Order: sequence, then structure tokens, then C-alpha cells
Amino acid sequence: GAFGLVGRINARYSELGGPASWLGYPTSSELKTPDGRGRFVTFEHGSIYWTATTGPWEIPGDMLAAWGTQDYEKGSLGYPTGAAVEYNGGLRQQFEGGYVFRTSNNQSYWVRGEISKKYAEDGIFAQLGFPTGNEKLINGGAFQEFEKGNIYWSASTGAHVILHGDIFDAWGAKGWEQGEYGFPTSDQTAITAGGQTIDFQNGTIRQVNGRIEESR
Repeated sequence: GAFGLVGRINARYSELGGPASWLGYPTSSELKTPDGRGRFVTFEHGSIYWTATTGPWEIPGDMLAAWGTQDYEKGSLGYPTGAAVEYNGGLRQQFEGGYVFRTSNNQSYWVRGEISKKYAEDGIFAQLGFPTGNEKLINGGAFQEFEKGNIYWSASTGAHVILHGDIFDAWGAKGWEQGEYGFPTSDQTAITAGGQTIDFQNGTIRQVNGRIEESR
């Protein structure tokens, strides 16, 4: 099928090597987005989106589908603001409202808002690995699951990291964030001699010499 492209999207397609690129051939001419702000073009293996203020960016098909689960540009992620680039054996792509990932296990998930901001801090990926799902809204705020732990957020507590393991399980036995401890107020932090510690709204849990210690 023959298609002739225009403006900054055609520009970006050319920059990627046109049909020789991973996108393959166009499967549409330039289309308007629902919200009357953007333009896009579909290709065999993904799409390019554009706004006057974000510029033209290709999104691979799997990450395009994942972006779709919160309704693409109409969702809080908004428009892509950069390319999908190699990231820890996967891809990371920045959006106005967060990030979309190809994971190293060839799955695709998004991160958004305050949880995105925490996940993007240096050292946090090393602690968590890839997302294993999208954000979940809960009573009091939100949380998200990653390979090696979770991030929890409430407006009062901010976004904080807790790892899988005995401290997480001890909090779980008391109903995690809905229970008497409430939300994590600190990131789980290593201490000397192998220990771990984290603060919650209404107490602290420590692991030292492989023993759990609790305060309320």
C-alpha cells in the first residue's frame, strides 16, 4: 500500500531510515488524535506521535499497546517526549506523565506520576528491576509491583520503595498499607552487618542477624 507522509512526522521517519527502519512501511496517512492536539501515523511495527510542543517520536508496537492500557495520549502519560532507548536489556521511553518500558522478559508496562519520579532516581532500578505490572490505585493512594519489590505512594507519605522479603512479609501479616503500620514513609535502607530497616506511618520494622524486630 502506497502512503505519502508530511511535516515533522515524515521528518522523523526519514531520520530513522524510513521503510528500512524497524517501523517498516506506513499503514496510514497522517491522522489527528482524538484530543485535537496531536497527529500520528501507523506503520507495520509501531506508530509516530507528534504535538507542536513535544515533537515527533516513534513508539514500538508492544510499548504502544502498553501505552494503550491507560488510553494512550488521552491518559495521564500523555505524549512521548523522547525515543525508546536501550535500558538494562530492555527499552525505556519517556512520556509527558511518566515512562513506558520493554522489560528484559519482553513484556511492556508503564510507570506514571510520583511513582515514575521515584523509579527514575539513581540506584532504584538496581534495587527493583523492571515493573511486573502497571500502577494499581488503592484506598489511600497507589502502588506498583517490580521484579524485586514494590513502590507505594500516598499524598501524605510520598513514593517509597520496599523490597520482597521478611520485612515485606512482616508488614503483610499486618495488612500492608491498609493495616496499622500504614504506608511506608522511608525507602527500605541497608544498614551495617547485613541489616535492613524501613519506616511506616505508625511504626518501624528492622531485620538484623536475620531476625525481624517491630515497633508501634
